[PDB]
Amino acid sequence: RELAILATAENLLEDRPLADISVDDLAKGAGISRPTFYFYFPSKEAVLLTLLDRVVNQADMALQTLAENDRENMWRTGINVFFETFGSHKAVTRAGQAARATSVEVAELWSTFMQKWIAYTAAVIDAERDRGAAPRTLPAHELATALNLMNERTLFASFAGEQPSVPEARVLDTLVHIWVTSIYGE
Amino acid sequence: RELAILATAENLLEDRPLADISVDDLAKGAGISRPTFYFYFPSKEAVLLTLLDRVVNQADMALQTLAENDRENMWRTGINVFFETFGSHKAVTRAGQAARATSVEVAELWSTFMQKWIAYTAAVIDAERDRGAAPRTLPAHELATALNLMNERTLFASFAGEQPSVPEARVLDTLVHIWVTSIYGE
Ligand SMILES: [N-]=[N+]=Nc1ccc(C(=O)NCCC(F)(F)F)cc1
Ligand SMILES: [N-]=[N+]=Nc1ccc(C(=O)NCCC(F)(F)F)cc1
Repeated sequence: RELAILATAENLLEDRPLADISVDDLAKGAGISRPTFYFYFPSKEAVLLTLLDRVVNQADMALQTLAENDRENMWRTGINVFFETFGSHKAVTRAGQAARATSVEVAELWSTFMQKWIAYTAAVIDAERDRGAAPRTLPAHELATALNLMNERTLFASFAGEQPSVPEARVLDTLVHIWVTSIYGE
Repeated sequence: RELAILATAENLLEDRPLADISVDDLAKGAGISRPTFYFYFPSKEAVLLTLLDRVVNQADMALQTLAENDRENMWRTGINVFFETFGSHKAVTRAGQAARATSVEVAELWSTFMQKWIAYTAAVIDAERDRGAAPRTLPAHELATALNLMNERTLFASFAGEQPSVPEARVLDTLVHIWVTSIYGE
């Protein structure tokens, strides 16, 4: 019944925003009363927080699976965790990013996982540098930061079909070229 | 007295958000009545729209001034229009970007100037390609799109001191390295 509230919320986020979704909306959808809903979640806001948390941890688990196992393809594979994971959860992604402005727990969750993915990118760049494959150019953590923020903005513009945006079928190739040239280039 | 409302709004946006600023707040600040304010602007929302419009057109005019007059330094100079212009107007920038979610005129204004700056970046890349200085890699307009969205996200993260972000004193160098390597690199 927790799963039913979450699934009902993911569905309703595909045809309208959170503001236009009532607790009763979520209650009916999971086939429970308004008050029974409140036993599982304090708000519709915490329902989005739980969805976002699950999408983010799926991405994070998938990037850990890669880390335990050519260079252009290694970066493609890692960028593709975020493309596939968030691209399969477009409504949660769109509503997650919107809720950063108004929910401190959404902003902190997003902030924590971004710190973690930048720290991972920076360790990979330093490892490529230590073994002589990439040149010592920018500080690794500053380059990591900017490449991760590029992906956030560019992936989410594409998913939401913003103008402007890279077409979704061209965004992976676009990002991989920019990562690989800026990491290996002089 | 129009200038006085705008200046009062820019000032009050430095210590709190638009939501926490009343029409009376703006009225008092410009030394006029609430009703006299409404002769100049229909809302506090349209006051932000006019500020944003002026900041954006300053950036756009400054990038036109460059276009009418080494390669790493040409890109630095262009990226520096956005760093300096928006970095001198941090509160307007922060509140402009927030209002994209809730104002269709803010989103359309931002959308139009981004289309225009991407179209400019793409023409410069194609011009560099035609004269043999840059290789034919990604489609120019797709690379332009992603580099412009990188700058939006990275500049605004830095200005607002988000975690994570590039430190403000390192963000220009960071972006120029990523533009130059991805535009000229193989
Ligand atoms: N291998 N390698 N490691 C990688 C590869 C790609 C990313 C990334 O694409 N981050 C973007 C994060 C998000 F904003 F959520 F999209 C991070 C680490
Ligand atoms: N020469 N050259 N041309 C250029 C150079 C830099 C930009 C840019 O930095 N765009 C970012 C636009 C904003 F998001 F507003 F920051 C655009 C065109």
